[PDB]
Amino acid sequence: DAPGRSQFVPADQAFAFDFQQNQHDLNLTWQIKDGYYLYRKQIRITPEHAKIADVQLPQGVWHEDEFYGKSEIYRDRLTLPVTINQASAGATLTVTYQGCADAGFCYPPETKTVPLSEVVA
Repeated sequence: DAPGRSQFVPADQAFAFDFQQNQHDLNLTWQIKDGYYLYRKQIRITPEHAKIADVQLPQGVWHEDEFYGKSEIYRDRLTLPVTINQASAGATLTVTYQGCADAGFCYPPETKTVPLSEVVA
């Protein structure tokens, strides 16, 4: 197998997404496999039946690829705190993101639906 031929693993293996909620405090986490990266600009977070504080994405590193030229990317891990000011019962957070492999391909954008536990304002 010529170099980087086994790099097309399932997207959830390249970018292992998980979340943890404690009342108003939500943590979103991506474990990012070595040799893979997330585009900062492709992250979208959208509440449904919940009110959240503005989300500030953290500072990543710059990288060059043939897809977009120069853009800001994340490697290793992405930790993103979200503050839930209110959430109705059955509220959700839609989290969309896109990552690529250094071996020379990009995955399609991915969407995860986070079930939010109710939070009274």
